[PDB]
Amino acid sequence: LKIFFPGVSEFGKESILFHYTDWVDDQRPENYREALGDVVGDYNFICPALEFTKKFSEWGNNAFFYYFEHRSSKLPWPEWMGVMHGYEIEFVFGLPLERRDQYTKAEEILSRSIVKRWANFAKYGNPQETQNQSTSWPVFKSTEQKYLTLNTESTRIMTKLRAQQCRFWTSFFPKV
Amino acid sequence: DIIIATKNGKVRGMQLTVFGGTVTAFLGIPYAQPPLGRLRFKKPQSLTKWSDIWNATKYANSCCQNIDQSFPGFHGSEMWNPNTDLSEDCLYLNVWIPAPKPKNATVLIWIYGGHFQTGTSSLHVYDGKFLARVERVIVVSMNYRVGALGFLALPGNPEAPGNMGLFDQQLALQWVQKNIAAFGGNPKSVTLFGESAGAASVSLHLLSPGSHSLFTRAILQSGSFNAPWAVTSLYEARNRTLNLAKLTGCSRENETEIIKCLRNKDPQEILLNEAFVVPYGTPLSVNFGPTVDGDFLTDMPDILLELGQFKKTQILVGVNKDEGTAFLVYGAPGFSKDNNSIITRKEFQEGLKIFFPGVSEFGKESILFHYTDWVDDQRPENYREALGDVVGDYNFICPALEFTKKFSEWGNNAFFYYFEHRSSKLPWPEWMGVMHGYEIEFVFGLPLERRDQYTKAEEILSRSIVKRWANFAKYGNPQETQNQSTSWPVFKSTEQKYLTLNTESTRIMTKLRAQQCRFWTSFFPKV
Amino acid sequence: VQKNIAAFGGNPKSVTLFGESAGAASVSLHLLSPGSHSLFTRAILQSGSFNAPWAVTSLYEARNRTLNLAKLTGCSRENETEIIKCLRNKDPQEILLNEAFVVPYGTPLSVNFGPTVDGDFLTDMPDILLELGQFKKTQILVGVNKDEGTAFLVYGAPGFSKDNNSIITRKEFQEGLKIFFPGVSEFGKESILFHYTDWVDDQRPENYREALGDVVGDYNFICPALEFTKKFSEWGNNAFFYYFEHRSSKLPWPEWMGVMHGYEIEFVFGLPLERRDQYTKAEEILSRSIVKRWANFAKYGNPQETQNQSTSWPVFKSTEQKYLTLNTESTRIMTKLRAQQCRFWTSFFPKV
Ligand SMILES: *[C@@H]1O[C@H](CO[C@H]2O[C@@H](C)[C@@H](O)[C@@H](O)[C@@H]2O)[C@@H](O[C@@H]2O[C@H](CO)[C@@H](O)[C@H](O)[C@H]2NC(C)=O)[C@H](O)[C@H]1NC(C)=O
Ligand SMILES: *[C@@H]1O[C@H](CO[C@H]2O[C@@H](C)[C@@H](O)[C@@H](O)[C@@H]2O)[C@@H](O[C@@H]2O[C@H](CO)[C@@H](O)[C@H](O)[C@H]2NC(C)=O)[C@H](O)[C@H]1NC(C)=O
Ligand SMILES: *[C@@H]1O[C@H](CO[C@H]2O[C@@H](C)[C@@H](O)[C@@H](O)[C@@H]2O)[C@@H](O[C@@H]2O[C@H](CO)[C@@H](O)[C@H](O)[C@H]2NC(C)=O)[C@H](O)[C@H]1NC(C)=O
Ligand SMILES: *[C@@H]1O[C@H](CO[C@H]2O[C@@H](C)[C@@H](O)[C@@H](O)[C@@H]2O)[C@@H](O[C@@H]2O[C@H](CO)[C@@H](O)[C@H](O)[C@H]2NC(C)=O)[C@H](O)[C@H]1NC(C)=O
Ligand SMILES: *[C@@H]1O[C@H](CO[C@H]2O[C@@H](C)[C@@H](O)[C@@H](O)[C@@H]2O)[C@@H](O)[C@H](O)[C@H]1NC(C)=O
Ligand SMILES: *[C@@H]1O[C@H](CO[C@H]2O[C@@H](C)[C@@H](O)[C@@H](O)[C@@H]2O)[C@@H](O)[C@H](O)[C@H]1NC(C)=O
Ligand SMILES: *[C@@H]1O[C@H](CO)[C@@H](O)[C@H](O)[C@H]1NC(C)=O
Ligand SMILES: *[C@@H]1O[C@H](CO)[C@@H](O)[C@H](O)[C@H]1NC(C)=O
Ligand SMILES: *[C@@H]1O[C@H](CO)[C@@H](O)[C@H](O)[C@H]1NC(C)=O
Ligand SMILES: *[C@@H]1O[C@H](CO)[C@@H](O)[C@H](O)[C@H]1NC(C)=O
Ligand SMILES: *[C@H]1O[C@H](CO)[C@@H](O)[C@H](O)[C@H]1NC(C)=O
Ligand SMILES: *[C@H]1O[C@H](CO)[C@@H](O)[C@H](O)[C@H]1NC(C)=O
Ligand SMILES: [Cl-]
Ligand SMILES: [Cl-]
Ligand SMILES: [Cl-]
Ligand SMILES: [Cl-]
Ligand SMILES: [Cl-]
Ligand SMILES: [Cl-]
Ligand SMILES: [Cl-]
Ligand SMILES: [Cl-]
Ligand SMILES: [Cl-]
Ligand SMILES: [Cl-]
Ligand SMILES: [Cl-]
Ligand SMILES: [F-]
Ligand SMILES: [K+]
Ligand SMILES: [K+]
Ligand SMILES: [K+]
Repeated sequence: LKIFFPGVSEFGKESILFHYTDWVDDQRPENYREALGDVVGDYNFICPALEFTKKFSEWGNNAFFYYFEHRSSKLPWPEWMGVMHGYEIEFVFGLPLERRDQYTKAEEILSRSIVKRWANFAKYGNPQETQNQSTSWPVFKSTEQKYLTLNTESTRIMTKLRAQQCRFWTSFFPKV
Repeated sequence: DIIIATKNGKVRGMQLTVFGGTVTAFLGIPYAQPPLGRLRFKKPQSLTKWSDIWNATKYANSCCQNIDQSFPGFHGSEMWNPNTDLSEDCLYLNVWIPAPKPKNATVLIWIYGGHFQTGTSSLHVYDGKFLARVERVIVVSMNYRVGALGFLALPGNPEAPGNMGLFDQQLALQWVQKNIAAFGGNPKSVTLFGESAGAASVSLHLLSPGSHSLFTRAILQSGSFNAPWAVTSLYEARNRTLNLAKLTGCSRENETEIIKCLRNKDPQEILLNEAFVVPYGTPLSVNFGPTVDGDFLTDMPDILLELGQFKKTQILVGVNKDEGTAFLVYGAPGFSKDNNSIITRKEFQEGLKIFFPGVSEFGKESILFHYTDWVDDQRPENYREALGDVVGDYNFICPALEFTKKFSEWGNNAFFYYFEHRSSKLPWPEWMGVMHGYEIEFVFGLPLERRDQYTKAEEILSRSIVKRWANFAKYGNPQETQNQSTSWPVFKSTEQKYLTLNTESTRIMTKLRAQQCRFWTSFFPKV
Repeated sequence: VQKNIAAFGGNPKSVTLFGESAGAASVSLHLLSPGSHSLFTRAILQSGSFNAPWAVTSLYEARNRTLNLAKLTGCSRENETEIIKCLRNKDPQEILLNEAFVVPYGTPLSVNFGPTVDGDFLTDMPDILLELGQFKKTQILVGVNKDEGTAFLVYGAPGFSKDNNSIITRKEFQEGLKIFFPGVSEFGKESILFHYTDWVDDQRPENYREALGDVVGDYNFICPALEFTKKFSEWGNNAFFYYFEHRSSKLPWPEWMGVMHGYEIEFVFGLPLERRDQYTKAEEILSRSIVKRWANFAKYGNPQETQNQSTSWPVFKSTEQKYLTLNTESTRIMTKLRAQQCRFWTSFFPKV
């Protein structure tokens, strides 16, 4: 935390450890490895993205939010790193559509689907895949805060991503 | 030394040490006349007063039943076989109360499953001492008649009117109304709970007028009476009573003549013949179960459900992630508990023949169409997974979801859970997942026992489920209010919010198995 | 009262409980106790509710204390009835003398022996009953005083005195927290100072004196009263909330103490209605008005003063959270008392 929150008061740093190290539970030897990743990702990316999305949509425009959760089968980084920063991109540009290229069948299908939704958003303002009996992407409203998950297995409509974590980053942390 | 005076006389119990505290157990209190001789196949009769201290210090006889001999020496299957002598003299119940003796405690009444052909209140996964200790509720459970001895029907005729095992359960609830205040319990605060056929039973007490005033609320784990296995048509029922007659050389036809012959026969002959009353059974067959008797059940239950004719109260309903797997190893080809069970297209089709015996060709193609549109790779376990899901969706999950909507549409609060944790002690192999029946040890709190092998995270899940169950019984609302828990939203058709139960993150989700149940619920009943 | 009050001219069907502090916490527990449901109609809670952190003893602390009392009186045994019987030989003084020491660290707010979950009067942890709507359904009237905390600062906070202005330092404030939050982790205590010492602004030499009073009053009285009021009203009953802000002109405590804990009471019982007695005219009028509203609440479930063109007392709803102020000058309808402070006490603090 000292590396990521250089100065940042002592109390600020204790706050983070308090919020993120109330274990459920066993120990669970990777507990602390997981917490630090989540701290860095929640503060820097996920909470500011969710706060942007609410504030924007409160002025009456349609907004769509996704939670990308597929780990590339070609990721050269090790497994504890999971679905890393930057590794949706090859999916959005369609590299798994190339058969010559090592990706799984199920990865081809996820890319084809993401490519379609991106394009429908650009052409028509609405990121649906309309033909292959796909899960319908609900708009984001503060209040409900529905988002769509992107993965090879089952895509889901979920609500209030990282609710408890972002209350901390967004309401309490800017104070310290 | 610790003795309680009931309406029918004194009963002695026994002290138990549980987590540094004490629970009083009254094991094996009789609740009806032994149903022997001229009383076989009749409704339970009420008990004559004893002067005596009746000694409720050991579990009592289980009811007569066929036993699962498919995997001898295997804990996975044998933990469900009866653990007391079998005997027609089996109408007994158990009471666990906390110590110190409570003032006006909520009562939880457990009704076991077993497809109405099997089961018993004395199994270690139904031991209520943990709930009494931890939540200070009183736990009661009863043995009720199963198989022909419990559900043989010749409708209208009181020698064998049908539904005797359900009247057994009823008569026990009656005993709680009349006697539980003597034990420190509140007859005005009773929640029924049960699993599988036990759950289907709870659902029928919601529909039976004679049961309306004998409980407050209800919990249904993996079962509801609209499951395709739960109610026997009046037609199938006579065909079966008549086939049983034939098989025992008891064919007559002053129909009371038949029943009387059947009362000379002894329990073994009856039990041996039960399996063959149907031309094709399945691993899910209920040869003898609930019927429309015009007594316990006044009309076809789907109709009562649909038209709002049931007790108005809160319900808590749930199912397990892999309800179907457990049944695949009792006759689907290419399945085994001792390997990974990768099956072929061809094995899947025969599998459907085993589970959907007749069932037209087109019906069976429908199922394969709905469930084998792959996403995608192949994925060698595709067909193994589809068959489990077929069996679980049809038999448990969709009927539970349809029950929950129809009930809640008449304006009561309903709560739905999707249980998704695999026990770390499960003796069945991994491809079987979160099997039918394996939430129960969590609900009764066995992981709260530290001596016992479960993980820390399993202890915490059990403590949390126990709390929510109890809050539901006492207050009609299954929240865990203190440990910053996920709030359990009510089920409404429209939203259809349910809660997931697992060790990692519990979630609010919507429309469980939406695409699968449209198929089972709207299209399949047509074929 | 149920059995005998009709003989005196009273209506057993129209009984309102009222009380202050622990008396108020008591009223709140009769709202939760089934044996009390049929022994009153309505309830008034002045500066107290059972969810205040001082009001209920855990089953654990309670045995530790009963056992410490045994030790201290040379009554340690352990056929536990043996303990009680020894304690009945002791005489009241020995018992009273020893009470203070049953806890390792008390505070000026310590309740050594108080309500517990007995499985009789109280069937479950009261927060749970509150949260799940298990209490008598009826109207409540709930309130607090502007300076609930000050009175306690002179029973052990350093740099405080009833005989001077009590300007304390940063350092005195921190030790003050040590006195009131005995253990309470270091981080918990820093949290409090962070929430309450972000100054607006000048310095303002009484800053730290004011913060400590507010800390004690917010944690112990005001936030638990507001949380009680929301949770209760969410189950559909009318609730009325007041913020009492008048300092008695006869208060013998000094001025920095303000509108202290306990000093609404003489107003509610009508002592300023006595002309012989030193109170101002404007104090007479405030008392006459409070007396009327209390009585209208008891008789009719609605604390209005209907004749003298008075400010109309709106019901409390979570969402709006309207409350009425009581003072001699202008009575006001205001919203969300102590909003920013209670978020801290109610959502963050129970975690630490
Ligand atoms: C209604 O009754 C008959 C009864 O048939 C059965 O006789 C029993 C004693 C038993 O041994 C059983 O195995 C036997 O089948 C059923 O008719 C039977 O149907 C099958 C399958 O189509 C035929 O091949 C049988 O030979 C035929 N038997 C006889 C004697 O006619 C009928 O299907 C059944 N329906 C039920 C129980 O739901
Ligand atoms: C998994 O096992 C099944 C189940 O039946 C078998 O139990 C095994 C442990 C095995 O040792 C075998 O001797 C026993 O019969 C296998 O299904 C069987 O497959 C065989 C040939 O392998 C067929 O000819 C049988 O009809 C069929 N038997 C039964 C009783 O249904 C299954 O093939 C095997 N699958 C694996 C290893 O993936
Ligand atoms: C639960 O019980 C013990 C009891 O300790 C106390 O003994 C009493 C008779 C009394 O005189 C009291 O002053 C004394 O502390 C508590 O353990 C104590 O904790 C303190 C502070 O950490 C230690 O420094 C003491 O020496 C220790 N005493 C002993 C004898 O072990 C415990 O904290 C308590 N908890 C409660 C009452 O909430
Ligand atoms: C206000 O008074 C306090 C309280 O204690 C004191 O009472 C005073 C009226 C005074 O006459 C004094 O003799 C008596 O102790 C003062 O706190 C004290 O400050 C002294 C030095 O002034 C410290 O050394 C003491 O530890 C502390 N005493 C106690 C008992 O807590 C306080 O300083 C004073 N403040 C003013 C005038 O603003
Ligand atoms: C025990 O409580 C009785 C009523 O309590 C229940 O009220 C029901 C309607 C239902 O809500 C339950 O869940 C409640 O707990 C009361 O009438 C009895 O007098 C009480 N008996 C005692 C204290 O001995
Ligand atoms: C006295 O009044 C009795 C009822 O009056 C009360 O009704 C309650 C429900 C409650 O609203 C109170 O605040 C009401 O004042 C009545 O039944 C008695 O008969 C009366 N007794 C007499 C006149 O002697
Ligand atoms: C959907 O259908 C087929 C797979 O059967 C696929 O080849 C096609 O490109 C898919 N389209 C999209 C947008 O995913
Ligand atoms: C019942 O159990 C106790 C054993 O503790 C015994 O003393 C009592 O008389 C027994 N009654 C029997 C065996 O009938
Ligand atoms: C919640 O808190 C603690 C774990 O810190 C646990 O021991 C307690 O029993 C829990 N209660 C419930 C209902 O889960
Ligand atoms: C209101 O009117 C007069 C003051 O003009 C006063 O004497 C009377 O008692 C007042 N009533 C109340 C309820 O305040
Ligand atoms: C056939 O026999 C009985 C004698 O048990 C007789 O009363 C009646 O005539 C017939 N049965 C019925 C059920 O009516
Ligand atoms: C210890 O002593 C009492 C006698 O007062 C006796 O009845 C019992 O065995 C023990 N106490 C309790 C509370 O059971
Ligand atoms: Cl999809
Ligand atoms: Cl939600
Ligand atoms: Cl133990
Ligand atoms: Cl799933
Ligand atoms: Cl084919
Ligand atoms: Cl949770
Ligand atoms: Cl949805
Ligand atoms: Cl103020
Ligand atoms: Cl400092
Ligand atoms: Cl006014
Ligand atoms: Cl406002
Ligand atoms: F079952
Ligand atoms: K999350
Ligand atoms: K699903
Ligand atoms: K304020």
